[PDB]
Amino acid sequence: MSDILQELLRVSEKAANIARACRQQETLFQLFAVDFKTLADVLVQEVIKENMENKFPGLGKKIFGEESNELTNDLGEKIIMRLGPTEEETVALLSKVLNGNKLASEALAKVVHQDVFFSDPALDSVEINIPQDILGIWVDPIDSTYQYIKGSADITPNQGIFPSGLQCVTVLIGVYDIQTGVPLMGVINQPFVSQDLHTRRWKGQCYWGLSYLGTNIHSLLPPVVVISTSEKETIKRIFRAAGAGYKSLCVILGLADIYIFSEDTTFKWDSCAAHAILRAMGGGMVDLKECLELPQLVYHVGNQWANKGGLIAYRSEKQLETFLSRL
Ligand SMILES: [Gd]
Ligand SMILES: [Gd]
Repeated sequence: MSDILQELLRVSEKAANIARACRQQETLFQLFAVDFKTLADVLVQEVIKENMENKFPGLGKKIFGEESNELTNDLGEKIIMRLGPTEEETVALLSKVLNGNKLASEALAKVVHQDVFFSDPALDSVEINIPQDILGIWVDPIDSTYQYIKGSADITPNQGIFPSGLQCVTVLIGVYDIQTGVPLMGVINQPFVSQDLHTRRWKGQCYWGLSYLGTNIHSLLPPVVVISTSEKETIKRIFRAAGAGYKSLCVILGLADIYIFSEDTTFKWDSCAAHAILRAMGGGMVDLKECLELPQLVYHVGNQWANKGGLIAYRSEKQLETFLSRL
């Protein structure tokens, strides 16, 4: 699935562009009423969906996610979010959703139909074929939507870990084995990593991993117990950090050793992408409630798509045994 994965990188960056554009364009920034958040989510999910189907006929039906492909507008009209094929079509659709705001509709249409040529050269070497018929996809188009809307660009991290801020927003695309539920491939895109104070432009960062029939490869990691838990976490060196996607990334990058979440309020789309990448490094994700009585989370079967019993995410099974002993 190296060709699929390479394509997943491109679209994730296209999704990062949309996400950045909605906070940077004058018109888009200012946005039972007009619910821009839902719009931005649905649109990004649909961009990923339409692009993949385009490149790999048949995959479109296999792409599942957090959002629906439908929206209710200001008049109570239900709009099926189908973009294209031309940019003109996309403007008509978005102005149905936005009451007739032509400036905001055009601005969004531009970024949506914008060509992206993002390619990791290390992945161009790799040639792995995975049968298309065994793949499912879980998308979280913009994770940590609270942090995305608040838009704090100014936060200092505690020991490399951002407690909140635009850094906590991730685009999450995960690929799993339909028959076995096991995650196979993952892409995480942080659209908001570094901001230049003088130009105000954001640079982002992309992470990938693949774990297929014993072949394990991942993106090059920048260098530089620790436990990250959510803002709302109430279970008895610990850091608060917003974002389900982002806390997972902390474990991937080695900024935290353990990410524990005790509630039932994360879902398959929150964890799939990161679980695949953790798998490719020798880690994974276990059901928290089960350990308190090493069984990995699965992605094919419904309970409905909540990770019931919570989770522990780990990079090292050694660290996991260490932590599970303490507790
Ligand atoms: Gd959402
Ligand atoms: Gd989410």
